[PDB]
Amino acid sequence: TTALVCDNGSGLVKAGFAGDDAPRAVFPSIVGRPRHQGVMVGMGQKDSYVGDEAQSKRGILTLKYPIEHGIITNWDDMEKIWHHTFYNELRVAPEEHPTLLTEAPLNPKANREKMTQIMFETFNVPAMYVAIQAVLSLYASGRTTGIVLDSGDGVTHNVPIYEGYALPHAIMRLDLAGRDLTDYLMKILTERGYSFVTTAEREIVRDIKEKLCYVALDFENEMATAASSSSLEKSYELPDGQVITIGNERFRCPETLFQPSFIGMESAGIHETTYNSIMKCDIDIRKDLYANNVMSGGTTMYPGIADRMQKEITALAPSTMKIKIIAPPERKYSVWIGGSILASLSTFQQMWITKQEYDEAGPSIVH
Amino acid sequence: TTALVCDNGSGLVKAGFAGDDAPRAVFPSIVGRPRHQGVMVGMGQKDSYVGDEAQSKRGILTLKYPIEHGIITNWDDMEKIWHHTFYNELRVAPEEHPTLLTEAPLNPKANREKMTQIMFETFNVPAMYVAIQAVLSLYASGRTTGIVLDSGDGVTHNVPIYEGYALPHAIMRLDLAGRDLTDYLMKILTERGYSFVTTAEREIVRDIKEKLCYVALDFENEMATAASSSSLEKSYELPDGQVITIGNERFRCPETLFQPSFIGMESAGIHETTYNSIMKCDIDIRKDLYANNVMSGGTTMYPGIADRMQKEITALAPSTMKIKIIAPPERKYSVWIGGSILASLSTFQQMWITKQEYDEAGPSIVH
Amino acid sequence: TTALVCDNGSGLVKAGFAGDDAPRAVFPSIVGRPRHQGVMVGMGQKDSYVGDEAQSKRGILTLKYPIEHGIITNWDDMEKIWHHTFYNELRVAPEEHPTLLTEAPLNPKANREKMTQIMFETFNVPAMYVAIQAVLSLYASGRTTGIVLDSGDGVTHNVPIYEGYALPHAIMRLDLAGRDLTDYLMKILTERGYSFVTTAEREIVRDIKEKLCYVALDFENEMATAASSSSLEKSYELPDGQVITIGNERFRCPETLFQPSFIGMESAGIHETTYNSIMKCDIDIRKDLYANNVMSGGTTMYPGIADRMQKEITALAPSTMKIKIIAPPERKYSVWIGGSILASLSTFQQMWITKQEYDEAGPSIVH
Ligand SMILES: Nc1ncnc2c1ncn2[C@@H]1O[C@H](COP(=O)(O)OP(=O)(O)O)[C@@H](O)[C@H]1O
Ligand SMILES: Nc1ncnc2c1ncn2[C@@H]1O[C@H](COP(=O)(O)OP(=O)(O)O)[C@@H](O)[C@H]1O
Ligand SMILES: Nc1ncnc2c1ncn2[C@@H]1O[C@H](COP(=O)(O)OP(=O)(O)O)[C@@H](O)[C@H]1O
Ligand SMILES: [Mg+2]
Ligand SMILES: [Mg+2]
Ligand SMILES: [Mg+2]
Repeated sequence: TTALVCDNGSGLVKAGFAGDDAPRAVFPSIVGRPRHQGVMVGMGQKDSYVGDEAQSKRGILTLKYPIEHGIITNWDDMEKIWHHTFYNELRVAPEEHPTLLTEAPLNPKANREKMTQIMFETFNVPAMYVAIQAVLSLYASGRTTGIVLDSGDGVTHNVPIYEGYALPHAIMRLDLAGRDLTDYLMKILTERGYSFVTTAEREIVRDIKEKLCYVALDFENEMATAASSSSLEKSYELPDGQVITIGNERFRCPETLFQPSFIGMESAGIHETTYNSIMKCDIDIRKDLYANNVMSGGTTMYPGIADRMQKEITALAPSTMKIKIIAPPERKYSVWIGGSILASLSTFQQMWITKQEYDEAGPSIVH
Repeated sequence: TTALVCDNGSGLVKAGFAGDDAPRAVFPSIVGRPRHQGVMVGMGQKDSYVGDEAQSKRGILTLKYPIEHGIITNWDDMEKIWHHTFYNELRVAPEEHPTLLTEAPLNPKANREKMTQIMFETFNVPAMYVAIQAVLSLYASGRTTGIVLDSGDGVTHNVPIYEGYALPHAIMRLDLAGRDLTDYLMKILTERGYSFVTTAEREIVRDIKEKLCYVALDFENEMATAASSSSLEKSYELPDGQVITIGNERFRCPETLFQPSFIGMESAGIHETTYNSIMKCDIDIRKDLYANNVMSGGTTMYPGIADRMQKEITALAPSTMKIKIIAPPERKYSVWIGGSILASLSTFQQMWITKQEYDEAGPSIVH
Repeated sequence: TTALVCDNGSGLVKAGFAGDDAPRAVFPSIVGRPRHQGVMVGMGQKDSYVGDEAQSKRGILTLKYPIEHGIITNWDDMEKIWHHTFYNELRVAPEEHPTLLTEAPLNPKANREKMTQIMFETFNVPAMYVAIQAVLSLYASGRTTGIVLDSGDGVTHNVPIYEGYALPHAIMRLDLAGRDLTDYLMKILTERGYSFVTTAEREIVRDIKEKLCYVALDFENEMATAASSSSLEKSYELPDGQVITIGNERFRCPETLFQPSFIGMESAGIHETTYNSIMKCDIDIRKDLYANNVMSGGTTMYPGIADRMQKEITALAPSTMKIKIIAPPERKYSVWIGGSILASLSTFQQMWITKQEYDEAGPSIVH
């Protein structure tokens, strides 16, 4: 038997057996109950559709993401994600695979207890471990030192690791992006008359967030050049047929990551949380936090980064210091490519939670 | 085969086989425990890093000097200093080499016994001799008479030696230099906002004690030119982005050597310990103590000495007596260049402690 | 006419004329600009609200404390604190009152000069003196000898005074508390799902630092009884209606005072800085510093000290030495009750800085 690396995405849950390429299965985590009367009565209709079927039945359901602010909203829907995934996606037996699960560095307890407990008693996995997503993005990177910027929809993190230790008093969590970037994009699409009201229509917003957004090099000059009559304007096509023309707002929405006041978030931007996390680390270690600034996750893949991120950090940081922004190929699968390396090496198999230990100590005192 | 001269520095431990030019190994003596949580778990991280690597891995460790106020603070770290030095620096086996160790003339007994005993019983050397650090600097100096200064971070001593034997009742111990100069520099750089709070950051202070400091010719008039618009400000560069500009305090810290009331030490300065040790020596011998004054150790290498020390001694000394304060080139290796000359010469090699005599007498009668 | 004692709070600026019972005005020192679009247009909204009214107008502003790590961060807002205090609280003319101002024992210069200079040239005070806060707590103490532990949010100090002299070679400053205690409390309330990321709610964290915290007598046994189902849990009420139930973390947070490791600070605890400052003083003068251990400042108000503080000092100190921990009622006003006694005394009113001296000597020779 082989171990299974399953990343508890907040998107965009990722699943695949131990190594070597990229996750076997990726899906948007949606469950949706039917919001219009069934009186056609074929019948044959499912009580709750999961993805991908919840993306081929839009407008007849009400899509509900089961993870909200990085917290499992109800484990009733979450367990159904898991069951659906193991049985009708991956097609593997629970009692036959040691698993690897992920979490967020700054998150409430007993959220990991209740998780660990429900998966051991419901699915009876033969072994389990729960890793923070940032440490796996360090393993994925393959650098041995650096400050990790792990940004997925929608919990970001700033974790500093230096060969091979970490500082407790340094992690910063912003709930800045990205589901709020979806809502903000929906609020500034009203500026060109596009009103997307329903849950289903929110997916269309997400599709323009995927394909057509970019980030500016300099805010003031992109705002200036938007005022020019020259066509920044991009023509999107709608699944119903319609042609949607977006301009200014196309670079405005991601720019929020360099200015949270515009989305109504008081705290300082990714720009400043990077600097302020570096200046919570000791004198010697700062030298190598500069030039081991490592980004990760799907929401760091916008076209205007990393050279925006580069120019902005390089301006605020102390003069004459070597600053390079490490941005891997295919950051969306970074965490998973991390997890594969971890569970395949010796000896951290003997840092896995196992059934004998669970029988003795249950959800209590896991470390 | 060849005998080994290993000088028990208080700094800055010095090691090299017998003959002729300079020590083969010099290192900051630091042992450092791991102070942060080891979340990477690669791992390969050793239980404790010694120097030199504990000076390239600062902030991930907490440096604890193993010799404190001139006494070995714990032999658990000290034995590891020795073992690390013999095996992974010099690259030799102790059963193959007679060793030569150093001590201080005004230190506790039986801490020289316990040293001698632990190295004979732990490392199994075939022969040993223990010299006080001042006497070896006389052989290095090549003089037949004079007062000897071993001044290191943090115990100095002042020993008068005549032709061909020493004067028992004239030895003076000042605890004034040099770790108290390190700590005083760390307290008076805070007055210009350079608040070096942590243990690790204290090493950076020590590095500014090497390069930037100097000594005055007259305190009152150097204090005058600090008040002047003229630059006494020298700008140092740090491993972090930070350019530090110190002025007055740059010459203020070493001046403590001629005024221990600055560091709140009640003892009289180098000025007075020179004079008062000479005026505890006999009238006839004083004639040849003047103009046979030998400085040694790393903390006598500051720029503004020795003609400050000279001018101060010439002011207190009797009228019409010729006084030249002659201190060698390359003082940092002085003690060691002593030890090489001693252990290579006939005949007192056959007055060394040897394995059978150690078996017979143990730590008893080591004087 | 009458002299005015105005204490330059780290919190918590305190003001009242010479004598008797307590300061007449106490306030949290915050300035806050409005972080929202002002499109209601009443109008009448001030450019920035100072305290205390800015603590009844939270959330519609972004509160910024003017003193950060024991230094005044920008003197424009500091000057506005002063201007607001004299004019819109006290209602006294600066040209009519000789004042008394405070500072921290170990702080960079020209921080007291630049302050003194700005207050003389901007507000045109007729006479002034600047006292360090620990010395003023000596008059409040009512003992003429002893070691002063002055801890306010966030500068602690350890000053030894012996009838009626001060030992300069022994003052210890820990930057251990208290804004970092607020921040640590905000970070360990996330463990029970209570997260308070934005500025206004951070005040509420400070309020829970008052009310529900207590110092443990035995850490290991309080952690044990926390593991038990016994009601260590206290129910707080939150301004929007929420009921917050905190347990463990209530006694964990203040315990940081004896374990700097909790906040990740390298430095030694109050436990050890008390002992290590005493063992930097002269032999005959700590036997009278034991039992004249005098606490001060608002961050020593917690229940659970002083008999924790007592047991901890008594455990590290040598046997057969009498120990007593002097902790006044109302330590929050200690500094001020000091200042009142000072400004009433003859003759050292004529050792205050007068305008004639300032006209002649300016910002030089202040100390
Ligand atoms: N090319 C792209 N440009 C911008 N955003 C993208 C792109 N591709 C995916 N995303 C966003 O990234 C999110 C997925 O991030 P992910 O790395 O899965 O986070 P997590 O792993 O925490 O769930 C999606 O919600 C999507 O909105
Ligand atoms: N150029 C320099 N100027 C001033 N001090 C120095 C210089 N070089 C070394 N030192 C000091 O001298 C010390 C080393 O002295 P050393 O002769 O090794 O004493 P010991 O042999 O007793 O250990 C170091 O702690 C360092 O602070
Ligand atoms: N009952 C209490 N328990 C614990 N902490 C308190 C209590 N009352 C006040 N404090 C803390 O003490 C601080 C005020 O201390 P203070 O003596 O004003 O310091 P300073 O005078 O240096 O400003 C506040 O920041 C508050 O957090
Ligand atoms: Mg994530
Ligand atoms: Mg020495
Ligand atoms: Mg204070």
